[PDB]
Amino acid sequence: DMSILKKMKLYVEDNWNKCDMVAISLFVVGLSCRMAMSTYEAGRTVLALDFMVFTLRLIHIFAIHKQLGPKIIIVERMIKDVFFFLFFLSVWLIAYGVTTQALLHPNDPRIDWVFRRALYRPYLHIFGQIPLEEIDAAKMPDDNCTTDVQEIILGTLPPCPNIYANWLVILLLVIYLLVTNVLLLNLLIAMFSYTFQVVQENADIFWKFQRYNLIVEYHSRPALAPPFIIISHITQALLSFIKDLLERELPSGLDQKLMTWETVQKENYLAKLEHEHRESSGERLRYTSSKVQTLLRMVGGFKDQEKRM
Amino acid sequence: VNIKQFLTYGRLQELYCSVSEKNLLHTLLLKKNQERQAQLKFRFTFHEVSKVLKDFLDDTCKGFYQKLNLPDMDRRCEHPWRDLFLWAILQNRQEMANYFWAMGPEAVAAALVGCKIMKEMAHLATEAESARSMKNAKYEQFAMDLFSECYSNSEDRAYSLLVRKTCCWSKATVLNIATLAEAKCFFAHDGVQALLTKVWWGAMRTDTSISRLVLTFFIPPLVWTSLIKFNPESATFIRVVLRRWNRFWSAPVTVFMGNVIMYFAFLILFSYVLLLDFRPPPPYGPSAAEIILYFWVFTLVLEEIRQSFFTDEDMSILKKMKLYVEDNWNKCDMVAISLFVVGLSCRMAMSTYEAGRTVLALDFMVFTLRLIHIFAIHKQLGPKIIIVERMIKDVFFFLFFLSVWLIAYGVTTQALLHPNDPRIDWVFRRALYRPYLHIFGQIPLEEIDAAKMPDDNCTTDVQEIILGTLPPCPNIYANWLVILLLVIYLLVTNVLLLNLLIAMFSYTFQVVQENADIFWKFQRYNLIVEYHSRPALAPPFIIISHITQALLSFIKDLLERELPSGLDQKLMTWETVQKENYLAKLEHEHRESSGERLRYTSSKVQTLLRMVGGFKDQEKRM
Ligand SMILES: C[C@@H]1CC[C@@]2(OC1)O[C@H]1C[C@H]3[C@@H]4CC=C5C[C@@H](OCC[C@H](CO)CO[C@@H]6O[C@H](CO)[C@@H](O[C@H]7O[C@H](CO)[C@@H](O)[C@H](O)[C@H]7O)[C@H](O)[C@H]6O)CC[C@]5(C)[C@H]4CC[C@]3(C)[C@H]1[C@@H]2C
Ligand SMILES: C[C@@H]1CC[C@@]2(OC1)O[C@H]1C[C@H]3[C@@H]4CC=C5C[C@@H](OCC[C@H](CO)CO[C@@H]6O[C@H](CO)[C@@H](O[C@H]7O[C@H](CO)[C@@H](O)[C@H](O)[C@H]7O)[C@H](O)[C@H]6O)CC[C@]5(C)[C@H]4CC[C@]3(C)[C@H]1[C@@H]2C
Ligand SMILES: C[C@@H]1CC[C@@]2(OC1)O[C@H]1C[C@H]3[C@@H]4CC=C5C[C@@H](O)CC[C@]5(C)[C@H]4CC[C@]3(C)[C@H]1[C@@H]2C
Ligand SMILES: C[C@@H]1CC[C@@]2(OC1)O[C@H]1C[C@H]3[C@@H]4CC=C5C[C@@H](O)CC[C@]5(C)[C@H]4CC[C@]3(C)[C@H]1[C@@H]2C
Ligand SMILES: *[C@@H]1O[C@H](CO)[C@@H](O)[C@H](O)[C@H]1NC(C)=O
Ligand SMILES: *[C@@H]1O[C@H](CO)[C@@H](O)[C@H](O)[C@H]1NC(C)=O
Repeated sequence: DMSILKKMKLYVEDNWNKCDMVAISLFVVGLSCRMAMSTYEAGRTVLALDFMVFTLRLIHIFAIHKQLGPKIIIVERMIKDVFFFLFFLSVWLIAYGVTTQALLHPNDPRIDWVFRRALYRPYLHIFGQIPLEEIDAAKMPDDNCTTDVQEIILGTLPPCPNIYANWLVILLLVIYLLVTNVLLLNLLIAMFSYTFQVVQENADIFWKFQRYNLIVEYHSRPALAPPFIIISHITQALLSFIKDLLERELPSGLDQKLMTWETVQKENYLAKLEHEHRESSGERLRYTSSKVQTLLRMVGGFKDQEKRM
Repeated sequence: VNIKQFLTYGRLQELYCSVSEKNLLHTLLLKKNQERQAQLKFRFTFHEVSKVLKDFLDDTCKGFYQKLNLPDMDRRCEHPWRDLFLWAILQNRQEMANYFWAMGPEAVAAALVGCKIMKEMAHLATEAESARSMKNAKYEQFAMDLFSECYSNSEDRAYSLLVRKTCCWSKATVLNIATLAEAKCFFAHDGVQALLTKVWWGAMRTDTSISRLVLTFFIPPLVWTSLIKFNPESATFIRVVLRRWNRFWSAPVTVFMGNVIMYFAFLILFSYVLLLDFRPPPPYGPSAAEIILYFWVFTLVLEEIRQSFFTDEDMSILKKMKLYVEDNWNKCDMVAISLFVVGLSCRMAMSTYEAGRTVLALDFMVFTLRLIHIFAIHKQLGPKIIIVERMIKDVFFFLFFLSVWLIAYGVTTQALLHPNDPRIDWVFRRALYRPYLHIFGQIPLEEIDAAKMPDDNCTTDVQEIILGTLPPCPNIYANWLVILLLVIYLLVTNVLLLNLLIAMFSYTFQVVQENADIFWKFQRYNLIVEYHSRPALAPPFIIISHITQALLSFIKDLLERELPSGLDQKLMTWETVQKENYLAKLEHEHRESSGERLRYTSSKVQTLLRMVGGFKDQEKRM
């Protein structure tokens, strides 16, 4: 008993369910395009992407593992620092790449190659891919290059790089390499270290809380793994047409006994708290001070009476 | 003793003249007195204390004692507790200053003024003990605690208390005094941040999701729907829809995001002009998009100038220029505009066309860097900006170490490998450029290892080497030493220095993050204050708003508001009551402390011992 729309909303709420929906949609689209001949290659591409989606689903499958689940939670938390580093790197990379593309190839109309030399190459500079053959004049090859735009567009010859102020290009490359490959990367390492230290303890508790729900799900899951699971599904459907260790209901006597036992344990726990409060140092100090004040006034009266005699 | 009747102005000046002569206040008063005598009954006149207060605050203590120039010497002070607190504060007497603050009418402003004056005198302090006491004035702590009490009490009168114009401190807003004091911890308080968030979202509700706001921004008509909830409070209907439109588009957050979107449009247009639509000199004419870009930047500079200079009605032009050039990001802005002007000028010519293109290429980088300062206000990004700004120092330390090691290794290898290359450019190349690239996995062994050196056509003659006919042959006399030095350099640089820098960044992050958050909040206050007066139209449109403002000025605030006399007095009495409650709570917590109870018990036990001993002696006598 639950609303169908509410169930759909609850399902689509989870991100891993969104990944599952993406996977099944890609499978359907790829199969449909594969069935045709004019869209065969597109279907193959979509299925290739779907394999990646399923292999990623494998992580959510392993989420219940006792040693791996907290790591999944930790990575899910690290995503935020990843995004911060992405913002910084994106700003710096846009700047450096567009500036170098303007300084080096100011007469290349090809939009694809503009975007290439502006963003793809500076991005690969991070991972040790620094092709100086296109950036340093002393290292630029004596290849057959053209300056004419027409010939450049047709792709007859590669466009010659501009070497007007190449010292500026090399200086900018040096500064970009320093900033990106040192400051940003080591800053991200520090951010991950701090985030790990602050998050791990909460990640363990969250893993336990999620483990409860995963075990609850595994309770009703049929014992047969897919693709066999169809036998169990058919059996369940046939049984439903023809016709739990957790969340059990107990007899009245046992239920009342457990309720009284809970009440007794609660009384014991409250008595222990109160006793520990009475024996606390602060409470003892307060009691001693109050009783000393009372004793002072009373013994002062007694001493006055004694002096009267 | 009735302080109101006790403290006359003559008595106040008598107190000021009777300084200890061994503290900082006496030295400052002597300096002011000598300056006044050079510019030309009582050792010091109210002019000297007024000038000292002018040095310390420069805006608040105006007319405190100059208004009447001296007032009647027998006339009682209008604000006795304020003057007493100020007097006790100028001389580092903190216990007395505290007592006077506990009696003053406006306590938050007084505490902020006190902390400002203390941190101002901390620099001028001669003795180390006095400076240490001044740095621990904890007067900002008093303001934070009292405002926490006030915020817990009402949370609606607290905002009015923050934004009201105080009567004692020359119509100065409490937030204005906190800004003057640079009380960063005060701005970090949850109440001040909540008020700033309320200002940030304008008429909209602060809980509005960012995605809904962006979607409503991109599709304007959805403002009239119920997608975003608003805070409460033919001709009528038009007025209603216009009011809703204005209440949405006047919110500071919408103005900020519009500015960000149009700055992204600027970066896109600048890149397009620089990469695809950069035409020959004006003989063939700059592109129309280039003219649009020039107009764009003109509007941006107009907005910058207006924000920096025309926001303040009364302030020295030279002082405003100094304040503007003080900020580093303003220096970056000046560099950007100067580069734009130089690049445009060189582009207008034909003999300097390429130089102009190069300068504009650099300017694009400068503007894309300006984008970070634009995003500084973001709730999740700003602290990261602060953290990076702090990391710069460790970057410099690593740079020093790397520079020393790199100079050594590079010059040694250049001497060992190419001892007969006269070309200065290639000497500097092989000495510094190549060892620098060794850090990033660029190790060209083809020029360093003889077993890997190519059978290319090389010359040994210097003449031929200089002319560039053939590349100079590398020396292979002792190449085992070159390879050993390369190995040692690779080890040191790529392992020790890099992992040391990683450790330094880790430690710096851990130590800095908490202060960076508070500094972000303190800066966020000023950014929201700036967004208050910023016109709601993002550039290049902003020119319409500028023209409208100029026309309105020729023809003719939620923060820092002034309240009616009755409400002002009510809030002052409420502040006094909250201060009394806070002090009573502190005193009660002090009485119930374990140490105080132990002291009381010990003293009373001693008294009881002696008294009961006397009683026992009396009993034994019977
Ligand atoms: C510790 C810290 C590290 C980072 C840094 O600061 C210090 O290091 C600094 C070092 C510096 C660099 C030091 C040196 C230079 C060189 C200088 O050019 C000199 C001007 C001349 C005039 O155009 C250029 O020369 C000639 O160009 C020609 C290109 O047409 C070459 O023709 C080639 O044609 C064909 C190529 O296919 C082949 O026949 C041959 O290959 C060759 O014949 C010549 O061979 C070559 O002679 C430009 C500046 C630069 C790169 C410095 C930049 C800044 C640094 C990296 C510093 C860092 C901040
Ligand atoms: C764990 C730790 C790591 C770091 C380290 O310590 C341990 O490792 C050690 C290893 C060691 C190195 C071990 C070995 C050597 C070799 C030694 O040369 C032997 C002397 C002879 C005499 O000149 C040189 O040989 C010959 O040179 C000729 C150059 O004219 C080559 O001609 C080439 O000509 C043309 C090239 O275009 C082509 O025809 C062919 O390419 C080739 O014919 C010959 O082929 C080659 O036979 C020099 C020292 C060196 C590099 C050691 C240095 C120190 C280490 C890195 C240690 C670390 C601390
Ligand atoms: C991470 C972002 C995604 C979006 C984007 O920038 C990076 O991707 C880039 C890829 C570019 C493509 C790459 C190749 C070609 C082919 C060429 O004949 C015509 C131009 C066109 C379509 C380009 C148009 C602009 C595009 C989408 C860029 C776009 C801003
Ligand atoms: C980070 C520092 C900046 C300053 C500096 O060292 C690194 O830059 C280096 C670049 C060098 C240039 C590079 C190219 C040439 C061209 C050549 O035909 C004549 C010599 C000259 C001008 C060189 C002179 C010495 C220079 C400025 C070096 C200078 C100490
Ligand atoms: C470049 O193209 C020209 C066309 O005539 C040809 O003569 C020359 O040999 C080519 N050079 C190279 C390096 O391919
Ligand atoms: C080097 O130059 C000489 C000049 O005569 C030439 O004979 C020889 O073939 C050249 N070798 C190479 C590898 O270019």
